[PDB]
Amino acid sequence: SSLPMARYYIIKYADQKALYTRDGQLLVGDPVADNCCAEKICTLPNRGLDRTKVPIFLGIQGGSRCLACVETEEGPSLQLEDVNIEELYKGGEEATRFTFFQSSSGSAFRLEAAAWPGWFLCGPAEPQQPVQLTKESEPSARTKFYFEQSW
Repeated sequence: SSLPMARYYIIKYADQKALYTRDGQLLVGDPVADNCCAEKICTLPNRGLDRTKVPIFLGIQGGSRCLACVETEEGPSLQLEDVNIEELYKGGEEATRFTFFQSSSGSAFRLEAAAWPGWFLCGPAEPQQPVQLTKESEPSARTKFYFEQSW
């Protein structure tokens, strides 16, 4: 049976900060200062969700763990889960929780939660704070990421 070919990136935030992982969290900063390397992050399209946008899954560690929304009474947050990116690619409605709409903002990219329209991936404001979701209308530096494709 055919296999998809995931795209890979190094993903940066403002001021050359990079996405990386430690202790089960997706973090942003200088990976080496936190005893890590910049994470090779992969994506695959969610083909069945909305063919008019660019829905994707976001995975770390060769796509072994993927970013998901989790609903709380204070709104959605994000966490990495033990679900691999091929399991999402071949899945169904349960994959919507792991889906983000990828769009351009000039030379940057923004990622909107498919499960929570209007909520976007947001960089941390505190050291060692995981990536956040924020409800942003007017695009800003807080939601702008830089995808540098490697595969």
